[PDB]
Amino acid sequence: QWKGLPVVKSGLDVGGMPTGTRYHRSPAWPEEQPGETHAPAPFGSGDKRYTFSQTEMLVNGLKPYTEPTAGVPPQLLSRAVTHVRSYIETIIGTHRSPVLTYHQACELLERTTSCGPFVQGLKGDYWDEEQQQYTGVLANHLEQAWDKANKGIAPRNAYKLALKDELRPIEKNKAGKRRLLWGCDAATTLIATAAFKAVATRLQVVTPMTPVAVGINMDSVQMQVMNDSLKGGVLYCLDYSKWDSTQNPAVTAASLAILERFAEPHPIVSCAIEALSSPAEGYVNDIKFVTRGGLPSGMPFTSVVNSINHMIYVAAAILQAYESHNVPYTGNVFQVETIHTYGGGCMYSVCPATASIFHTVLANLTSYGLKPTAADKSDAIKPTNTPVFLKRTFTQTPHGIRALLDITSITRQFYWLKANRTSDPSSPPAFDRQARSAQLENALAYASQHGPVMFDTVRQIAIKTAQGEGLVLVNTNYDQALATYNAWFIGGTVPDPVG
Amino acid sequence: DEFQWKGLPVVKSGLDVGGMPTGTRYHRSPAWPEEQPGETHAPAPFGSGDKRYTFSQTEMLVNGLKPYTEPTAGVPPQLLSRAVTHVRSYIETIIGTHRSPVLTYHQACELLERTTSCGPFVQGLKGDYWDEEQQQYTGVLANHLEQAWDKANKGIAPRNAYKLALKDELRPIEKNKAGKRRLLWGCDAATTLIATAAFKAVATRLQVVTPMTPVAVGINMDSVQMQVMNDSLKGGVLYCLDYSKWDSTQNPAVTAASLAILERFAEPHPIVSCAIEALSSPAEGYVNDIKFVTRGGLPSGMPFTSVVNSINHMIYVAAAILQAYESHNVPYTGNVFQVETIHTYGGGCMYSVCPATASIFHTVLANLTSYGLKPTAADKSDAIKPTNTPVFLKRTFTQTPHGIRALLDITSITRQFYWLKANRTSDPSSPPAFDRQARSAQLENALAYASQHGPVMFDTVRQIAIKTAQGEGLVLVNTNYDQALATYNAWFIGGTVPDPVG
Repeated sequence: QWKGLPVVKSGLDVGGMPTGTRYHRSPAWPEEQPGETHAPAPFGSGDKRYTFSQTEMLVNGLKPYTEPTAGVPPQLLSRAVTHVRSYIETIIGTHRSPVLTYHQACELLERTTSCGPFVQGLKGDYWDEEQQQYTGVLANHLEQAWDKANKGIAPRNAYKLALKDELRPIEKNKAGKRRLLWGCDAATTLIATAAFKAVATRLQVVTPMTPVAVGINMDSVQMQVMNDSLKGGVLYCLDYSKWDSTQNPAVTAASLAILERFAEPHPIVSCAIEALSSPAEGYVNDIKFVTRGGLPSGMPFTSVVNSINHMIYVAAAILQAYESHNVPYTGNVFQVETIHTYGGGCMYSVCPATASIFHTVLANLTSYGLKPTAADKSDAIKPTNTPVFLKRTFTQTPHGIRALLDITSITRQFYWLKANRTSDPSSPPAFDRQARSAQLENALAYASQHGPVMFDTVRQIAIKTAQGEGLVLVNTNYDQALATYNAWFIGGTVPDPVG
Repeated sequence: DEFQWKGLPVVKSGLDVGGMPTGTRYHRSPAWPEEQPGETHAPAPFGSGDKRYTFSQTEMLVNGLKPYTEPTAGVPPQLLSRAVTHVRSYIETIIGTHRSPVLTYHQACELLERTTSCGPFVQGLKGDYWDEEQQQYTGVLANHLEQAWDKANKGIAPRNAYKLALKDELRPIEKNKAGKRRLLWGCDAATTLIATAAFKAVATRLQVVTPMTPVAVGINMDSVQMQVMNDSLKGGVLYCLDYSKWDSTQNPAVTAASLAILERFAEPHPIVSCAIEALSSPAEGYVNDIKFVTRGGLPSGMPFTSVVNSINHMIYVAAAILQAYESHNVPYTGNVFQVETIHTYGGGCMYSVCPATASIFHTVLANLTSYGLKPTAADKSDAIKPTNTPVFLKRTFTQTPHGIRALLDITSITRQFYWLKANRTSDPSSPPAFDRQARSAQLENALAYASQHGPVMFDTVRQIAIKTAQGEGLVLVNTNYDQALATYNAWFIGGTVPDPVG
């Protein structure tokens, strides 16, 4: 059952996973529309849809984390790291950011999201609003971990395990796949937050100048800069498979070491590294699962850390194809090549030199343990002229270049609502009519950018939904959709010189 | 009707407007009675009052107006039209083909500058006709505006008219001797409104997408937008220029073209036709009983001056680059701004050109100069060679421990400590009736700027700031290096809209 997995008695009992899904078929769309390719992930017992045990998916999801991936040989890994290090040195400076205050890290914790495996409930449950600080059990828990970290004792890299309840593509549901959610211990998140938050900030402020695109505003001149940067290279757009489960511990350890060089030395930094770089321990019920490979989605700064991992990987891959054709590589990989990454989602715009051997770059990449494909699950990965990133398709429009949100991602928001957990996606959903309205006004503003043929498809669907759900929409008017989108845009720029 | 006046072609305006503002607002800081090592500037000559200089008020209004009589050689029509097509089609690719709808009367009115002169046919600032919450305007002004709006909606365009004055600022001493003050053209509010209704939507489209178009107007030099500019220079040979006397070397035919380019990106409508009609017309500047018509140039103070100016600059550099190529018998197939990298803020610019273009760049300059322009050589020492040190809008792009920054010119910084604005007066010497609150803000900022240069040379500005704070009886929190740094950082991180709002 749990046997043949690095499983052990945790000495606690954390409780089972939630049953059901928060997803309801809409009141206006009781029956599966043709073209719908997504449906809630499999939720165990109670969907007459498939016969899966929840705990089955868990263990299945967990198999990758059960042993390590090949990684990158330590000598090559080290060269790669100097490319990743020197490059970002040059855009965020050699400055070392001072660590955060206990109160400072605290108010940055996401209040809507679990305290992890040592304290039940969400973080928000223990926040005193009048005092503007955490209180009670959770407070005690943080204080002590904070205390031990100042003494150079690291916190435990522990997670409350669960499955993401979300919309997934149908084939993947049929297959019995579902994604893992690693709810990290509030203490560890705090320690990590205090250490790297200033570094992460600098990287985000500068996006997309650094291959670490986290927090990129896809609906601003930020996107235009990104698009612009692909000019005069061979474009490859990728979306690796199961990225997080394919990460190598020694690479994550390198990334953390890089993040570390931009933070000023402090016990808190040391424990942040010690913690996030040792094996993950996911709890469920009375047992824990100690990972032997992989990065848990839901570790602090997983997106930032993932992207630096990605830089490392791709730099190593390029440095290795040049070596086995006995050509030297002249300068910085991120100067010569142009890279944009967000976790396993990326765009590589490489120089003719590189592009010519791009075949062994992939061979090197897969050999490390990664699975590259082919955004547009395009079954075979080629150069392209159509940039695709974070489910957007860069497109010229009457307003200039826009990142078009994948139409399925848009339309699906009309057929399903996120609401109250239940075993019956066909039951009446309890929902906030005010908020649903806004949600769909957003969707329309987004569809507007697709041009009036595909917008009409959406308006049609929208009008019908608005009726069925008893909502009045505005952006159901095409001129309306455009202007709201545009205000978002203008929007994501700060004008006249500030000082 | 048309008589002379110390060399000036001028004509009775009918209406009186009265003379322009008496005196200067600049006093020399009580902590700095004696001139300081490397002080370059001082307040503009202002005549009536000024015991320093023996120029009159109406003397140097002539020295400012002098150029605008002699029209400039300009760009020959055939080159012009071609250069236009390069400019137009390039800004199409980064702002799209869409046509922006004209502003409604109230949006138009809302953006009219409230601190500012009323034009030459209406009295007082625009504020002396506005009441907070009643939505609109009142008085003679509301009438003036309302007519122009209907006359303009029926194709009858307003008048390209201005109330001439004299920009009171600190200018180089060498220039202040040569009788020079810079002119200020206060614009008839009615005209400033019609243009607004026509173009604000386009100007915004350009600004919001900065610096991806060589129209830098609006750029936040203290944000990532600067870092982008900096990257866009890598790979070219870099020339930095700030052109001498830009506004008065502008060519009516160039200006006209720019405006049609602007028009291309607005939906066609009487309001638009009108603004173009007015703005390409010769400008005339009323000062009391007389007025002066321009036979060439640009009034510094026409609505959208910087935007239009910068589109002008695109045309000039494109035409001159494309001319150079012709005279070397080398084909030039691409669009100018995809091949070369340009940034312009009216007069000041940075050219990052490809090697081929660099090798014939002398002759580029020769072309520009031949259209009646006067290029220098931004960094005070000219020629006028390729640099590695980007300079633009008083900023030198420099690697720092916090990544690249546009460092404010130090002499631009330390100067703020030696002088202060306040009350109109005949002296820059006498004790001022100034506002400690505003002054304190200004210096704190100056410090926040100086901190980007690093500790050694920041400390010299601290030195200055201490001594300044004593003579002036102030307290300056950014006298601490970390505070200045913190307040800079505040600005800079606050210049980038993150966790995907949309």
